[PDB]
Amino acid sequence: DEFEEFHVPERIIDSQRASLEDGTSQLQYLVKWRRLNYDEATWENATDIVKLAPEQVKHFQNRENSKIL
Repeated sequence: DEFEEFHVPERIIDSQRASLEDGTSQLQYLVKWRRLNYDEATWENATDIVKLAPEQVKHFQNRENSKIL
């Protein structure tokens, strides 16, 4: 199925990959849901955002190696 209509991420702003070492790691990407008149953005697993917003996580992924350029 496709769950991407009203609740959809606009793009990534930052990432938070915390290694656990117990057998896995905590990967989370900061996303900004829409723009809204004011603003709105939180943290979500980079795995879900990859499937939920693969185009954004990809553009965000390649950006991780680019500090405003």
